[PDB]
Amino acid sequence: WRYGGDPPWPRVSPACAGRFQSPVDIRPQLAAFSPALRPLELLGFQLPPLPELRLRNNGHSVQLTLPPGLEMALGPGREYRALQLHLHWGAAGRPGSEHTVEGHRFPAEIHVVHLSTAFARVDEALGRPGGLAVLAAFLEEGPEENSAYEQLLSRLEEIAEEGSETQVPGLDISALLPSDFSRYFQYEGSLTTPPCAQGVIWTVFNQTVMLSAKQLHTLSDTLWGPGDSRLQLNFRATQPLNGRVIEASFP
Ligand SMILES: COc1ccc(-n2cc(-c3ccc(S(N)(=O)=O)s3)nn2)cc1
Ligand SMILES: [Zn+2]
Repeated sequence: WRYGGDPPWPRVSPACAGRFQSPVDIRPQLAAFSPALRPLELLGFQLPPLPELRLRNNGHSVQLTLPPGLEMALGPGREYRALQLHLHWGAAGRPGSEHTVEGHRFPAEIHVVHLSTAFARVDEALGRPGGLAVLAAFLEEGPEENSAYEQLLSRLEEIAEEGSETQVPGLDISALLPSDFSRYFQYEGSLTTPPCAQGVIWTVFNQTVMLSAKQLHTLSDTLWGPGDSRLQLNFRATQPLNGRVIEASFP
């Protein structure tokens, strides 16, 4: 499978033609305030430098594999372990976030993918309700170099070629996410690439993460994908809510 062309995604996986897919256009005026949504909790995200982590150009994204012991909770009794994180981005002067807000697309987006503690493996969780949970934050331009992102972005030259990888020291993974874990949107949807399995709990932070212009350019200008083609604009088209109500942790 690829972005922007064949094969048709439902031929690869019929789940890609489901009614309840991601990503979506978040319309905050249509979101339901749900006071039961408490601040997200993370434990073990501040890693020692060793062991190192794998950072991979898989031709569709740059993906950081996370080690065991990164615990995440959506609330009391809703417990997850982090598997990996990756990015979606645009091109020079074009945004490439997956989620949009009132039709606005942001420069880029981070996804931190988690597996329910009720499942031993990802493949057992696919398609099961709440089996997988993704934390999502938009990346925008700020005035400063973001030092957490710099740890990954300074290594993209090493993995420019499709299918390459490198090892990076552990870092504070939570520093790749916004500081505000209280204010977010949450809805049920799908993986945004094949196999597009439904049952995925999406949490999208209100607060954005700030990267420098140079950083955003490094992200969109360094990696190469399938063919002799640049790895850019690696986001799925917006999927309709189709009657799903997005929840908000704030009125
Ligand atoms: C069969 O074993 C499998 C092992 C891993 C996966 N797997 C797919 C994915 C993802 C695909 C797309 C996303 S996303 N963009 O966060 O929604 S995460 N994460 N793990 C799927 C199957
Ligand atoms: Zn993603």
